Amino acid sequence: VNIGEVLDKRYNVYGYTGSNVVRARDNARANQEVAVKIIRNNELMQKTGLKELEFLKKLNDADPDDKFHCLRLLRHFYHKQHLCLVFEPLSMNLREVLKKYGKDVGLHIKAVRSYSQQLFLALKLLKRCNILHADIKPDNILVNESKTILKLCDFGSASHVADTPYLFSRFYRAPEIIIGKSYDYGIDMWSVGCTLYELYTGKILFPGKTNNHMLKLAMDLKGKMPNKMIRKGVFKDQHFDQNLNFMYIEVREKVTVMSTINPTKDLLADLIGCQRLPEDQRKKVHQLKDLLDQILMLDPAKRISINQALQHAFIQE
Amino acid sequence: YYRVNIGEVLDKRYNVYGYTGQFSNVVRARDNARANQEVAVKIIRNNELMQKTGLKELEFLKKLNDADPDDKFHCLRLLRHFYHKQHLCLVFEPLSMNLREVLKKYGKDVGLHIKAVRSYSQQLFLALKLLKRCNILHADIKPDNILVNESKTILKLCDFGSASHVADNDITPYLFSRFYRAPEIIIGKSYDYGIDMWSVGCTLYELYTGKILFPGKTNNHMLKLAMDLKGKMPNKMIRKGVFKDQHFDQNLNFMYIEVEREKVTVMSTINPTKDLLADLIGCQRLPEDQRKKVHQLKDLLDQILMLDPAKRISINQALQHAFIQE
Amino acid sequence: GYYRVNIGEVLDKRYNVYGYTGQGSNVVRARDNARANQEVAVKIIRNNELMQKTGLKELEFLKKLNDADPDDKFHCLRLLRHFYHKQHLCLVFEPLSMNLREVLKKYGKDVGLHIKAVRSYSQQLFLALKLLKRCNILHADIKPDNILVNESKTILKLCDFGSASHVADNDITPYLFSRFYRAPEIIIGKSYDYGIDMWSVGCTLYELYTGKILFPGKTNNHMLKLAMDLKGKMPNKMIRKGVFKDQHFDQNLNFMYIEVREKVTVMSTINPTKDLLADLIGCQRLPEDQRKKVHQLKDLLDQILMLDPAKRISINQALQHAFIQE
Amino acid sequence: YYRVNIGEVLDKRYNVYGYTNVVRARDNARANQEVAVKIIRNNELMQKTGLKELEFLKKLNDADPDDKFHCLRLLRHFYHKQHLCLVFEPLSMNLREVLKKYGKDVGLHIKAVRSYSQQLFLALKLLKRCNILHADIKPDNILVNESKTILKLCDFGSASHVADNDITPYLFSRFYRAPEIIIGKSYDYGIDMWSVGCTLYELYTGKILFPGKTNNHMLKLAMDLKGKMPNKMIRKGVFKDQHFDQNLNFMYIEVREKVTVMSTINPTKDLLADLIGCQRLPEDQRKKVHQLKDLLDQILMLDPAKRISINQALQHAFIQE
Ligand SMILES: NC(=O)c1cc2c(-c3ccc(C(=O)NCc4cccc(N)c4)s3)cccc2s1
Ligand SMILES: NC(=O)c1cc2c(-c3ccc(C(=O)NCc4cccc(N)c4)s3)cccc2s1
Ligand SMILES: NC(=O)c1cc2c(-c3ccc(C(=O)NCc4cccc(N)c4)s3)cccc2s1
Ligand SMILES: NC(=O)c1cc2c(-c3ccc(C(=O)NCc4cccc(N)c4)s3)cccc2s1
Repeated sequence: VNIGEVLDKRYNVYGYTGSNVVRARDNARANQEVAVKIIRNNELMQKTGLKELEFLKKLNDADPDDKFHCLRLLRHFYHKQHLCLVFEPLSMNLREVLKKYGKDVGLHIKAVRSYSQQLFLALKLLKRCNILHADIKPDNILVNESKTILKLCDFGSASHVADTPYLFSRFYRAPEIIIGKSYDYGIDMWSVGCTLYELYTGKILFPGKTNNHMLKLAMDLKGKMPNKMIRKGVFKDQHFDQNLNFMYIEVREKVTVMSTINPTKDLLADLIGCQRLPEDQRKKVHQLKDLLDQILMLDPAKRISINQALQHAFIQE
Repeated sequence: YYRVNIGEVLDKRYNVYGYTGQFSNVVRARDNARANQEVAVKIIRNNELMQKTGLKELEFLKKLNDADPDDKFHCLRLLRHFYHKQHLCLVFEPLSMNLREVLKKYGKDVGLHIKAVRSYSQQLFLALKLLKRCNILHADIKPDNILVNESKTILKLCDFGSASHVADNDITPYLFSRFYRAPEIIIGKSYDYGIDMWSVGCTLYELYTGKILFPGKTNNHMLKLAMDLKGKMPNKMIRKGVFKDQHFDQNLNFMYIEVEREKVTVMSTINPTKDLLADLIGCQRLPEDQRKKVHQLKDLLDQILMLDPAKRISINQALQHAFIQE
Repeated sequence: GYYRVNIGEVLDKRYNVYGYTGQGSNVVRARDNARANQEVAVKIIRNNELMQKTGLKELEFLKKLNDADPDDKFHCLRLLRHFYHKQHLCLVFEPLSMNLREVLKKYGKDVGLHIKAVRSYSQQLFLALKLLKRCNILHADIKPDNILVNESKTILKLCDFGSASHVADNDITPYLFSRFYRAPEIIIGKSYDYGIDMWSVGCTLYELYTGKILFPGKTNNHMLKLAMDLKGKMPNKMIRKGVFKDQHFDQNLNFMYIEVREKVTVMSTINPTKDLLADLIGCQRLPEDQRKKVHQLKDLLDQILMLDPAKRISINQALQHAFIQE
Repeated sequence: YYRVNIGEVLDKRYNVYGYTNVVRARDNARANQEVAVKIIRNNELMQKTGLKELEFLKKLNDADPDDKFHCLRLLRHFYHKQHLCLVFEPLSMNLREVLKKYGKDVGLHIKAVRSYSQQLFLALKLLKRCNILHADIKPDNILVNESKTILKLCDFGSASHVADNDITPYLFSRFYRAPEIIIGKSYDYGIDMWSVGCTLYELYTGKILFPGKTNNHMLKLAMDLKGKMPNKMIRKGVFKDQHFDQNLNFMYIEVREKVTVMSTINPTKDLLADLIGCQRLPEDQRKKVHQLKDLLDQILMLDPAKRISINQALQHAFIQE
């Protein structure tokens, strides 16, 4: 991976981004900017490249007009036993935007409104194509030079609907994944909810040190997981006893058995954060609170649908 | 299971007005036939196993209740029973909450006053005494199966669904509640009233600290955690267990099994590392009277949590212990 | 078999006996040189068979009441610890050195206390009734002599748990305790409960305000007549439940007033003639605020001194009474 | 009935200090926080009405845990001598009393009516989310807080699941009765929209919109506003023969019954004139009254299917401008 080098007898590499992603000009297209993702030659990462290629192709093929905010794969090739995915050029990820523009205290509610709509449109396309992303978070969301259009990236995470709790990013992990319940598109809707709170506050919604702490924090917001849901979980015994008490595990392990968790998480107070806002922004923050309340239902089946999300006051009013 | 409705009348006299517990459903009712006096009603699940378990509970509560007519030995009072739509219904004295709820509401997840624990320990040892006098093993003593009055001053041992005659010796190592399970049950040794003494030991630590004493993921881990306190189980004890081969090798080394890929570490000894006094005291800076009682709780736990049931403090010795007497 | 106490003598290699308090068992004042010469009271129990058992019961009741109230909010004497000295049980108490009998002398000058002080003492005694009931204990001998006060006389503590029983013991005969404070259900031999302690407190509250015994009956029969001079004839349903009903009432449930050479007057009724208000006020003339409280004391005594225990104000209704609350 | 006395304590915590059978009480177990205790009459019918009220309020309260959709909060319940007692948030008075004391029998400020309208539509949105018909919405069953800024829908003794179809045409309050209930047509959330329509007019004018002496007269008064009920709607009515002939003429029954058979009813009810009244109003408020009238026009369509939706009502110029 060296600057000045040429890939596929056309891509002149002039920059790093941060597997490896480089910025290059296509000599065969009047030196138009591309991004090239070079995937490691090792056994696991190659088969993950094969999958990411197939998922992008299927999502690109299912959105020809590019209205549903997934990363555009231009083409692929091989350079010295290494798979290379050529992509539309893009500035940076929302993790970088939160640093530089958010200054670690989050973005303007207008920006979150716009980002919310685009991410909801991304879920719609993922559902249509029977795809779970499973690793949605600011780091896997790219933006253009002007920072107004986001594309969801990194589908090396991705799976078909029909297909474990340590696989992706703990903070954005849905409770049904943690307890080992059968899961659908709701896990991506959950991860989006976590992301929206983080885009406005700059902070992790559920900063749990373990899957156990994750369930505790989700229940600090919504109270104890419903018995009907706990029971459908293959890993219920790791978190709940035979009486369906929660086992709060602190790490040598100390365990506290709880009959109930009192809801204590004040989502509105954490979103506002003593800002003293004008009336128009205050209303949009209250509407984000309501949207989050509807997204972060512990039972997937009770979560706001993608269409109800796109129609939500926060995005529409 | 029976989904009972507010205002429904049971046995032509019990006006159901509330719910208490969702294993079995306990409802709050008023006795139309007895001045609207508060009762609790346990509706037993209708299957063959659960109704047989219910009739066993009925028998054991009657023996304990008849052996303690003046109600001094802290077992739940069964008033009477009836049948409603093929469900056995146990009518009980009106108790509101269990010590699990007390530990949440008044413990705030970090335990109760050492003096409250002292009084509760005395009350539980009196229940152990009644159980032994009637040749009964409870086999599932834990905060969830201990009820209290509204003031939380008096506790009643409840749920005789897991109970047996001392001689039934039919407790297999996967019955009941792992965290309160005595080492003799886990290795498949012959066992007695000692298993109830062990479970009370585990309960007392939890009442003071708010935390499980032995939070083992498995029976194997439960043995490890007990031996982290007392050192390796005695050879004479291992040899008497029909399940020794699941936990120990032919040399009587312990097999520490970490789980679905098993890792095994074979151990000649377990170094006593578990420090009960440091765990009980915790961060707290206590007045001298409380600090003394904690030290005495620790000595009592040391005498309760002997891995060999034959070496374990008796009920009478427990009641005569400095924690209880002084 | 009393114990010959000596000033300067040392008990349990730590208690410097410096003064006497009461002896009729022996209470002494001492300093604890093992704990900064801090003041304690030591009750030394008579070494005979009756008082040995009585001292052990007292010991058990104090531990239970003390345990049920760890922050000392419900006004019972604090037992610090106990020990044996020449085979005499010794109870070590927080250093109170005055009872309400002495306060009625020194500060009441035999004509009773300020109504505002009675109101405070009433709330404090109702809190002691609450703790006794929560622990299912009957004191059975509540009166000024068995109520201790701190040096400033702001705080009272119920003491002497030697007459005390479990609610179920049903063993209190009609000659056992202090005749003036003895409830009618005890006298007629009816089944009794916490009601008896509520009755004694009512008798005490009157005496705290007037300095005078409410019912100075020479006998159990005189006690019932004086009670009925306030409330009228005991209800029939109550007379019939009395094992000793034939000692006080004829087959027609007329009252037999025994004047003692025994003289007997058979009465179909008793006219309420006791004027509680007039006796509380008692030709005094008080500022308005005090006058209002005395009327409220009167209304509370009316609700406490119901002859049927099942009609008497509860402890919770007493604490919510206008006398306590307003 | 149970004659409850001042100073009495219910469930060993509720000190009854006042009348409103609904009573005012302080909860001795919750720092003397105020509550209202409804003591349900002790017979067969009222016990089941009370139990239905308990059930409908649990569901409604649980569906709206942040209390945004303006139904009465049921805190808990208990039995006192076999009377079901419902413990509610401690609300001041009903809109009937507000119309007397603050309205002076001639209605409320159009600003108040606008606020109240939005609050009632939010109550309709929740009732519909929970598949519940109130079936008795009127000023007497709407409560207000001490400042009269917040209304709550109360009295769910009349209520039913949308599917029940058990509401006969002599149930509930005649003046607020929807035409579909009167002709015995299958009905839905539309009957509560109708009752709100009727309430809004009464809240602004102080007067009953349709003060009909009988069900027949209620239909006549409604058709005085909108003309004869559509033929397709009449035919679907189980009781159509009590009010219309085989020719679908309306039979106007006047009471010694006399009957006038009418081919049509000419719309004569001037809703704008009635709302305006004697008043000369600032352009400010004249516009809000014109918008209320338009809103009332869209609510009071005789055909339930042609009525404004709850979302259309909330997004209506009357509320949003
Ligand atoms: N993952 C993927 O599949 C893809 C990522 C990209 C990108 C990236 C933009 C920012 C990236 C990043 O790692 N920033 C974090 C960061 C952190 C600290 C410093 C700097 N310079 C950057 S990666 C651009 C175009 C196509 C793709 S496909
Ligand atoms: N098992 C038995 O045999 C019996 C239990 C009872 C009880 C109970 C008191 C609290 C209970 C409980 O499940 N609390 C835990 C809990 C957990 C979570 C929520 C809530 N509300 C309560 S069950 C009361 C009266 C008689 C019996 S007999
Ligand atoms: N009864 C008991 O169990 C206890 C009594 C006490 C006391 C007493 C305070 C004054 C007493 C007394 O007899 N005063 C009356 C009196 C009468 C005549 C003269 C003098 N000096 C005093 S006894 C103090 C501390 C602990 C206990 S335990
Ligand atoms: N029905 C129900 O379910 C409920 C009614 C209420 C109320 C009431 C407020 C005023 C009422 C009333 O009858 N007003 C008429 C009026 C007018 C003039 C004088 C007096 N005393 C009364 S009833 C308050 C709190 C909870 C509930 S639940």
